[PDB]
Order: sequence, then C-alpha cells, then structure tokens
Amino acid sequence: GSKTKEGVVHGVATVAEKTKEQVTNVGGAVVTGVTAVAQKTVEGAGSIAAATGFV
Amino acid sequence: GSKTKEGVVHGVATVAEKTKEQVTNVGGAVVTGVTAVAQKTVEGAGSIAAATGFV
Amino acid sequence: GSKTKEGVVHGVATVAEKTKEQVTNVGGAVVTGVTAVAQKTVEGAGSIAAATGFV
Amino acid sequence: GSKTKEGVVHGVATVAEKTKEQVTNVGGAVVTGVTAVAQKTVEGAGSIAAATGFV
Amino acid sequence: GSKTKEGVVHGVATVAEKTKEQVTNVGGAVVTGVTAVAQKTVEGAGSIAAATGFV
Amino acid sequence: GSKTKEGVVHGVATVAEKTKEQVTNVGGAVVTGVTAVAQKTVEGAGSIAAATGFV
Repeated sequence: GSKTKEGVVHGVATVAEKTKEQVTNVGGAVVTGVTAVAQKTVEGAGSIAAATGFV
Repeated sequence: GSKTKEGVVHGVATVAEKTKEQVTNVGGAVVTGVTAVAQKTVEGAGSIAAATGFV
Repeated sequence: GSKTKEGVVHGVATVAEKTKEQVTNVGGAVVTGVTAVAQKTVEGAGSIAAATGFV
Repeated sequence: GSKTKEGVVHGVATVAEKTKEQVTNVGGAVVTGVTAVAQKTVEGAGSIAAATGFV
Repeated sequence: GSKTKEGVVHGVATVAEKTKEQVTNVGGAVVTGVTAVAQKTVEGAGSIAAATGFV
Repeated sequence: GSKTKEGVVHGVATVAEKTKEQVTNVGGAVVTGVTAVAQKTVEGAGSIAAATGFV
C-alpha cells in the first residue's frame, strides 16, 4: 500500500475532571480507564479490555 | 490500496466531568470507561470490551 | 481501493457531565461507557461490548 | 453569594476538521475562530469579537 | 463570596485538524484562532478579540 | 472570599494537527493562535488579542 492505517488512534483530546474516584474489588476482575489504545494482531486472538472473573 | 483506513479512530474530543465515581465488584467482571480504542485482527477472535463472569 | 474506510470512527465530540455515577456488581458481568471504538476482524468472531454472566 | 458563576464557559467539546482554510484581507478587519471565551467587566465597555473597518 | 467564578473557562477539549491554513493581510487587522481565553476588568474597557482597520 | 476564581482558565486539552500554516502580512497587524490565556486588570483597559492597523 501507499498510505495505510490499520489499528490507529490519532487526533484525540480528552479532559476528565473527577472529584472522587473509587474502585473496590473482591475476588473478581476490573478494567477501567482505557483510552487511546491501538493494536494489530496477525494469527492470534487480541483482546483490548477483557475482564474475566474465574476460569 | 492507496489511502486505506481499517480499524481507526481519529478526530475525537471528549469531556467527562464527574463529581463522584464508584465501582464495586464482588466475584464478577467489570469493564468501564473504554474510549478511543482501535484494533485489527487477522485470523483471530478480537474482543474490545468483553466482560465474562465465570467459565 | 483508492480511498477506503472499514471500521472507522472519526469526527466525534462528546460531553458527559455526571454528578454521581455508581456501578455495583455481584457475580455477574458489566460493560459501561464504551465510546469511539473501532475494530476490523478477518477470519474471526469480533465482539465490541459483550457481557456474559456464566458459562 | 454561595455558588455563583458570571461570564463562565465550561464543559465544552469541539472538533473542527477542515481540509483548507483561507482568509484574505485588504484594508479591513477580520475576526475568525473565537471559541470558549469568557469575560466580566465592571464599569467599562466590553466587546468579545468586534470588527471595525475604519474610524 | 464562598465559591465564585467570574470570567472563567474550564473543562474544554478541542481538536483542530487542518491540512492547509493561510492568512493574507494587506494594511488591515486580522485576529484568528482565539480559544480558551478569560479576562476580568474593573474600571476599564476590556476587549477579547477586537480587530480595527484604521483610526 | 473563601474560594474565588476571576480570570482563570483550567482543565483544557487541545490538539492541532496542521500540515501547512502560512501567515503573510504587509503593513498591517495580525494576531493568531492565542490559547489558554487569562488576565485580570484593576483600574485599566485590558485587551487580550487586539489587532489594529494604523493610528
């Protein structure tokens, strides 16, 4: 290709004003606050923000 | 290709004013706050924000 | 192709003013707040915001 | 007062995608692109985006 | 006062993607691109983005 | 006062992607690109981005 983008994040502005933020976890899984993330996978399973409790 | 975009996020502005934010989890799975995420997968299963309790 | 977009999010503005936000989970799965997400999968099962309780 | 706002701009998200922008002026006045501006004046004349040709 | 804001700008997100930007001026006045500006004046004339050609 | 803000800019995110930017001036006045500016004046005339051609 000549100009190609695959799995790209660009030109982003983010403001997050939070007075109080609190995360409590007991024996589980928590994913929080994922921002401006990019991935490319070939021949594989790709998961960005994947929470799983048990197996 | 000449100009190609696949799995792309661009030109985004986000403002999040929160006075209080609270996440409580007991033996589960929680995904929260995913923003401006891009992925491309070839020959694989790709999940962005996938929560699962047990297996 | 010459100019092609597949699985693309662009030109987005978002404002979220919340005084209080609260998420409680007990043995389940919760996905909340997914915004400006893009994916492209070839030969695979792709799920953006997929919650599942048990298996 | 207890909680007072006078001349306030808050919680704003703006996206401006322009391929070409061009401003030509010959002996005049031009005001362009004013965004998220706040003022408070006491005992005076206050003008935000005021163009004037001659005097 | 107890909590007071006068002439305040807060919580702003801005994205400006421009491929080409061009400003030509011949003997005049040009104001361009003012963003997130705040002022407070007491006993005076306050102008944010004020262009004037001649006097 | 107890908590007071006058002429304040806070919590700002800005992205400016420009491939080409060009400003030409011949005997005039040009103001461009003012961002996140704050002022407070007592007993005086205060101008943020004020262009004037001649006098």
